[PDB]
Amino acid sequence: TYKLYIMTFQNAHFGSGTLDSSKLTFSADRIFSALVLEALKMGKLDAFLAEANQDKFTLTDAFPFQFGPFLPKPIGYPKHDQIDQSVDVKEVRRQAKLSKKLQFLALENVDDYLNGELFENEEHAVIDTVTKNQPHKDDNLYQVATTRFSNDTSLYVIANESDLLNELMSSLQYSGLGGKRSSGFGRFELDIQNIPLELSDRLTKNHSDKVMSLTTALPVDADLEEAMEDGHYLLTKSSGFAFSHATNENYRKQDLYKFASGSTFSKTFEGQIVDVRPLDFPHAVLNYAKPLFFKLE
RNA sequence: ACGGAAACCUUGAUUCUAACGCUACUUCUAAAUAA
Repeated sequence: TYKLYIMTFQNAHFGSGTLDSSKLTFSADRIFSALVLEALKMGKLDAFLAEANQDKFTLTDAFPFQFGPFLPKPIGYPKHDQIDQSVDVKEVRRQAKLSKKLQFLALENVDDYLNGELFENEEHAVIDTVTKNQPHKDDNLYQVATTRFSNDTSLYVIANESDLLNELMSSLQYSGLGGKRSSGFGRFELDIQNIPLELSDRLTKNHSDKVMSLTTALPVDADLEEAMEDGHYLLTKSSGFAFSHATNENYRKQDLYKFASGSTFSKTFEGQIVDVRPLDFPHAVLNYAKPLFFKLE
């Protein structure tokens, strides 16, 4: 709600479920887990947990940043009320395919897209796969996909200006983010910027109008029905093997279905720092699904 | 408590075998006319 944390990447691998896949942007659960792990290994885990449990804490999904804050395509607003055209069906299907292919809009034209304007994607990163082997038994051949950014494209996240969070970010920029961090993939350089004046007035947490979630958030049971009864959304799985130092064997942490970004809702709701630890294991796994909204027209 | 942790695109392999810078060739020819 306060800052515009930008992070310049050169090579990163954010898995989509398999090691051979690599998404362009990471979700908020990945960065929250990275921060929690950094605080735990440094020693100040409880301070970060107390800050996260407070309602002032905020975190959003990674979004592209290329000479201007970019944002998620609003799911459910190509609405025909502003998309009615007299063109033939060939152009109608071409523009529908172009809209479906679009994944990230620029902040300068977000309202323009809500008016019915059409935009295209931009060169951000190339998803390349490199094959490596294990020459210790000479019977291994694995493949890792990466997301080497260029065109001076960085990633940005929106978090509060806090000394703890800034310190954890600065410690994380030499620890990498996601993937084979101790193999080259994941490293980044941190910078801290102020939110542009065209974003801070709309980046919100509470009104009753239509608000795009900017985070993979899961409402509590109190307002879930009201969320989906008049909402447009997408579902993502936060499954995986829970990285932990207190087991000799990896355990599949509990699957979780979360509302992606940008899911549009008729009102704001409350998130959850949900425990997804397997039964009978002292330290838990925290999945951050807490909303940061965007006010729309 | 990051679909994460551990993995060298590594092991050996001569741009190598054959092939005359070779063939014919005198550092040599002409002495007029005048006295």
